[PDB]
Amino acid sequence: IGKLNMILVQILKQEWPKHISDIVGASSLCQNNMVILKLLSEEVKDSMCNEFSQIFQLCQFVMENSQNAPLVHATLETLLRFLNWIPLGYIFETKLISTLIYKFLNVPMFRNVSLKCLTEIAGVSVSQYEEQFVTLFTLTMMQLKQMLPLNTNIRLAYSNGKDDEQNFIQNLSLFLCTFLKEHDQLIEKRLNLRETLMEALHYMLLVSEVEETEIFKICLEYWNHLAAELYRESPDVPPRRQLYLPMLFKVRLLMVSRMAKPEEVLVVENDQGEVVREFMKDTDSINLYKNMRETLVYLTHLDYVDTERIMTEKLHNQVNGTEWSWKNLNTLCWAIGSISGAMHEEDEKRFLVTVIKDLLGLCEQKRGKDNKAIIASNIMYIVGQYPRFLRAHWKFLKTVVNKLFEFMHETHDGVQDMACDTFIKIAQKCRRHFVQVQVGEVMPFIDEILNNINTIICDLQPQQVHTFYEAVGYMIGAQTDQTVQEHLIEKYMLLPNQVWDSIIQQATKNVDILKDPETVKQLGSILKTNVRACKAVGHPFVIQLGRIYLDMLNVYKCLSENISAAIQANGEMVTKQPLIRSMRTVKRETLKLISGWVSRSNDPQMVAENFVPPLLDAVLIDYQRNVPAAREPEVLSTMAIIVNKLGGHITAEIPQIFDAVFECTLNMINKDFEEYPEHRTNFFLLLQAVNSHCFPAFLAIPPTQFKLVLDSIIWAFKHTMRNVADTGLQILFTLLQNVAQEEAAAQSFYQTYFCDILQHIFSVVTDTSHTAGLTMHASILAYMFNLVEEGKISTSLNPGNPVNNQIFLQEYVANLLKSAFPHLQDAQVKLFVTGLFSLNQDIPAFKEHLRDFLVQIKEFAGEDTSDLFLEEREIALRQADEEKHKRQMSVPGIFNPHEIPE
Repeated sequence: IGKLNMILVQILKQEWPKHISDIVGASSLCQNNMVILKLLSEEVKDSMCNEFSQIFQLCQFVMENSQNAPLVHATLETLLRFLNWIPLGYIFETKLISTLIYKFLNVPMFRNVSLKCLTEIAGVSVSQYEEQFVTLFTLTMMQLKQMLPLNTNIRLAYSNGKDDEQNFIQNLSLFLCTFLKEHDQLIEKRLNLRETLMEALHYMLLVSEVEETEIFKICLEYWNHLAAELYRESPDVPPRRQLYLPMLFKVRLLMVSRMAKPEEVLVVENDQGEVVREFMKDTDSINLYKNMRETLVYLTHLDYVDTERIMTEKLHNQVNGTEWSWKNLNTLCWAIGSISGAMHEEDEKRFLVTVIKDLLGLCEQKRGKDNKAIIASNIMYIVGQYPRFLRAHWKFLKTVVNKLFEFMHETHDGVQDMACDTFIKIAQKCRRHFVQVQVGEVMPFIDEILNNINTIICDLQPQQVHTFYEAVGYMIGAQTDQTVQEHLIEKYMLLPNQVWDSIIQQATKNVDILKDPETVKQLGSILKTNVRACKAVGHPFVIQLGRIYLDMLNVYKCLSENISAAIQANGEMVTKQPLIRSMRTVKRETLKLISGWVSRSNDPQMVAENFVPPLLDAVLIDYQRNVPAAREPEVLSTMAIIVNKLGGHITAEIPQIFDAVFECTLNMINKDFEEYPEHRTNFFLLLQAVNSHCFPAFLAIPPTQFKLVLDSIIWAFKHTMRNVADTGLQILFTLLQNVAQEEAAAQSFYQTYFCDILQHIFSVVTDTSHTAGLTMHASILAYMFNLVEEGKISTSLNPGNPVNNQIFLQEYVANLLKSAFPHLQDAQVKLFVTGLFSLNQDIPAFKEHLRDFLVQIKEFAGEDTSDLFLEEREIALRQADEEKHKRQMSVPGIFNPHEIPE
């Protein structure tokens, strides 16, 4: 009856660790006891682990003397669960390995469970018990060779085998992988065990051929581990490498054959037999590609010549049609592109010359349209990942760019997108080579591209047009000479400028044209193109922005008027219409363009003098008057960026910005979280920017608005979600630091808000709802305690009567703690508060003392304290990730050339 099992599980859930005794009474209920132990193991450091000796003894006794196969099986799983907790002496001394490796591992009924148990034992890493580990692997290999001989075709067996056989293959792969990852070096030192190690490697190779993804992942883990270990030994032949040389070439050949699809490839063959664009993706694919690239890079570093020979031979076979196939070409080209940094430059020159020549020759050979789509994708993937080769050879750069322009006219879904992406990759990495007169050219290549820009882009859709314009913009940013850079920019934005001028000329005589959907779409596209061009070029783009500034804001105002009129005359439902969304998109792109240029600018005086006033006039009032659904969140982000950049030059306009934007947005955020997420983020970014750079503004706004600001900050760090709470802590700490630098303002602020902030912070801390930010709470509390202790406050906090601030604040904190935790005794709280004050000058000690207090309170309350140490665990994880990243950065080729800073 499962009801009894569920009742037992519930009883175990009732803090069993705090309070195996049942199985001590074990005597056909033995299988029931085993199932109960399995459930307990699922429910579950050193939780009286010595008591697990009872479980092991029962398991041994049942295993040795019981003939009931189901009972033995259930005991086998029960033992499998507890091998990680039973003391190592029992497993490594009580004849455990021998009994199941002999009696059960050969029996088909227990083969899977027995192998799984052996896998768990092999995973235990211990300095001693070396002889036991050696016996385990030497004995297991011989036993499994009898049933699964090395000559068996594991690929076919798994393909046609039943579930049991597939499970056995998976278990064998896991066992070999884990043991070798843990104890391979022990076997290598035994001279007589060379053949057994060779047989294990052979087994790993054969299993790798299995098509199923999980088995290949298991094998790839071990291959990556081995490749990493060999490479780190020595980036004569070293000892360990000399032992693995015969098998390395087979592993390399297998790895090249089965390479996974990179993310940069947007066109993939569909299993129906046709080539279609990529429309499905899985997080597992990225991890698989990362692991395969890492392993292949390590193997390439171990031997350049073999890798080059293998790839050249495969490519040559592809060219002559001996083994022509889409899958083979795809895998080979992905492998070639995935080692883009491993080889030295000198050898990379030859390899890439041959590869590019062969691929270009092959492109003109095949005739099918689908064939050119597959071939073209590989061509534009290889070249995209080898900017170093292109920068050195002008002819190949010219040829590849021309070929990309040719592919831009292909009438296929993914080829055009890949061509634009690869053009961005090439231009962004080879800037200076386009704006210079090369050896064999009469004028810079940028001039050729610009003069024929109309013909190149005729077949591209708007997104691809924007991508191409960004790519070309990256090329103009490298023209150092401003006198020529301005001419390049003027010729660069000629077509969008013509369309914009035509639209504005039409509007000037009949404003109704702005309501035509086609005109709105055209304006949106032009604004998107300008945004991308500004993102690429950078500061020198001001010439275009200054050209289209006033007209852009006039269009913004007209669109705002039209949308407001529509919403007013037909309600808030109209915001869902297509035309209204297009108009809002136009407004959004205007704001994004302004924000981008301002963030890239470096002349605050000119920006404040020329650009800010019209923007404020056009934007501020419209945001205030619009209904909550029609308010654009990008206004807050733009204002935050302008405040961050201009700093003191805009502090005089902060009162206007808050009067128009502040209170309206606050009422929109606090009522309910999910209503307006983006508005919240932008609003807090703007508030943080103002607090950091233009603090004196807070003294200019009326005191009621400052009260609202403080209420918003308080609501920020009392929120449930973490990130908004962290932002609130940061803003509050910065505000406390800033206010202390002004004499009268400091006294007024302390007298008005000092106690409330302490009360709120203590309420947050005691409730233990934001343990992630305990460090910030400690920092703020220490800061305020230092302020009071040093006498920086010249007026009594208590308004009833003058009194020393120290005594009053200590009593106040004691009262706060007593109310939060009524069971506390007076002396305990008094001592805690007395000790806390003395540590206000040492933030780590303050934090540790506060955490100790909370820990003891929780332990008395009987609540888990794990969450109270979240910061340390997060720091440990971050440090581990940083160390892993640092280690990889030292190995060329693991990171794409587009990921390494340059």
